[PDB]
Amino acid sequence: DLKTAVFNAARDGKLRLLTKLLASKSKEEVSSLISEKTNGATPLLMAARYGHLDMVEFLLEQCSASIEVGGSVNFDGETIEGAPPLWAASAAGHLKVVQSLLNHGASVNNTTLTNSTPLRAACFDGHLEIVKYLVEHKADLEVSNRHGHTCLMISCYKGHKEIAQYLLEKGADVNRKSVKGNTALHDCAESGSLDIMKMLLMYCAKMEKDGYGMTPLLSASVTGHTNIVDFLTHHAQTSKTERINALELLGATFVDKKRDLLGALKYWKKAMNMRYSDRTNIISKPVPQTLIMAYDYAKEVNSAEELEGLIADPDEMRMQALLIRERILGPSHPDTSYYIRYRGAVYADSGNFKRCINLWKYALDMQQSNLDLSFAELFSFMLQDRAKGLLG
Repeated sequence: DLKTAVFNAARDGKLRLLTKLLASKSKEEVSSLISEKTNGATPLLMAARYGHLDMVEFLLEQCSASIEVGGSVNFDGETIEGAPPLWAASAAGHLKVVQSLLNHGASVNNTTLTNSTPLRAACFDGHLEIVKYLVEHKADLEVSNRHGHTCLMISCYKGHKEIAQYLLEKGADVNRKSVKGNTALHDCAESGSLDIMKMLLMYCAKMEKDGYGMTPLLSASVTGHTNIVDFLTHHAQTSKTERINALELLGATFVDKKRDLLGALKYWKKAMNMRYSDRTNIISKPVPQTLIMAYDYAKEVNSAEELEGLIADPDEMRMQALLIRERILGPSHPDTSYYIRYRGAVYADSGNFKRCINLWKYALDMQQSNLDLSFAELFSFMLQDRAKGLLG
């Protein structure tokens, strides 16, 4: 059929072939043929997505009526819905197509269905020259996606220094918060982007708690980026108690996520030294409400002497890490029950099924008590059909 014929010709950029298929067709008829969806996409969306500049120019000369029509595009095996041509061209990095669509009057802030702008798509994949062209053509820096994530946030998350720098030079609001309270400083802390964090602080970005109660410092401790933790624990905006807790939580991350007991001890000793540095104002460990069977009824070490006999006792270290995480992150942070379950799984693998079951029981009780990453979802995600070699 002629519908799919012109579609496939647009998708492949075959200009002479396409003009042959429209020869001696009424203006009103070709405009109906170009405005036709095929596999959820228009001929213009395909020509723009694949960077066929002469095809994009030809189609728009015929009829500009689909220039804002969003449809289905594929990026690296993922399908994105309601994407207009400008967005797809920006996401794919086709600068000349970007310039051409804007010339024909494409709307610079027309988003996908998740409210991702063309500027967001360019920031995501790091297309600096497109980011600049969009901003020079009135793209709104502060239109965020449906989670409230901004262009500055995703640039920081992806470690795109030059783009982050340019957005800042053009006046991006450094203190925007996503729906869950994420700021661009958290994105730097979660990605370990220290140079970008320093750039944000040149604009006096404020360190704030996100929806999980996490500062950028704590986010770095949770994810294990020691470069961010080292920087921020020498930053005057973090108090002594915040520094001690961040170092102790980072140690727990070394135990459970990095499986690095020597590295954990280094940070626990650093924090313990700080707890006792002022002999007149000792920061002692807080005492929890009750001892916990799943933690083997352990309690946190409270002096430098109790730390010295710890490396030969890996089981004590694993219980310390659990005590520390529950103290600092709290029961309603998803990492707390996650790492309890992970520790239980390790005991199951070593044949300690009673320890395993008590840890899993505690994690489930914790999860159910704070309700307002299941075993089945973890299992299916793990063995999900990563069909390696099927293509080649």
